[PDB]
Amino acid sequence: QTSAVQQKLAALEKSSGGRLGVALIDTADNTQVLYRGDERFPMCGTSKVMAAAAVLKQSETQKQLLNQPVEIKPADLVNYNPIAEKHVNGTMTLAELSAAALQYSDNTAMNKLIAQLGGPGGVTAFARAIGDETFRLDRTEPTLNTAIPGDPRDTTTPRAMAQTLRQLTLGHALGETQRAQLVTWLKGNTTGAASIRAGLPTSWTVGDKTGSGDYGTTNDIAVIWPQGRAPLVLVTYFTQPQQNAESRRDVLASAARIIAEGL
Repeated sequence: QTSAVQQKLAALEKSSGGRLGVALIDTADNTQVLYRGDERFPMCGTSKVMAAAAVLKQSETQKQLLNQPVEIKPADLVNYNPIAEKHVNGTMTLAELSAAALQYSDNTAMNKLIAQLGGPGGVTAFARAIGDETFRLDRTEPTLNTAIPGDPRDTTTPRAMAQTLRQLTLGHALGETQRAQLVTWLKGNTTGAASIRAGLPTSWTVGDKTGSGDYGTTNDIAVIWPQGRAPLVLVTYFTQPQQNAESRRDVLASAARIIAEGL
């Protein structure tokens, strides 16, 4: 059996040409709405939340860690480096790298976070340590966004990523300062205006991280504070059959619009 919410999401998927994954957690009474909730999707840059969070976790015992400068060499630059390119032969702190990765989708910044954790496996080990049994990071930037159909590398499920985002931002997977810092970074994101945020009431406060990759992969994960009610977590993953497909942020906005009904 399916609910009207799931039926609407299925109709959206049908019109879209692609494969849509949605997970909503309503923290008022811990209810969930899932659509392909246990299917794997390429995370693309939504994985940057796990990498930044892992570094935040490290800073709970190394309390000056976020202040540590990291060198940026010309050789470090990859395919999308809006902030890191300002610091070639210079430095960015781990805080600055986190902000750039999360708020500007900077891929060089993500590679520095991955390196700080000892490689993609270090990010995965953090995921396991906070109870995410589904997340896997296998590669660095930019290849972690290849989003090849059937490829299990650099994937997770909408249900798992929603649970993790809830634990990181509303729960206590992180220390108190670290949780607040992650929320601050997500709230100030610059890349999300056409995605989940575009489908929600404008009075609602939103923190999000988008994802983009090949096969027209278009993602967004958000923590949401609706008007006068307990917060929500929403994951919207979308990927398409054609390697060269264009982005479809409108599909994420439409999914958010459906999900917001009644909340």
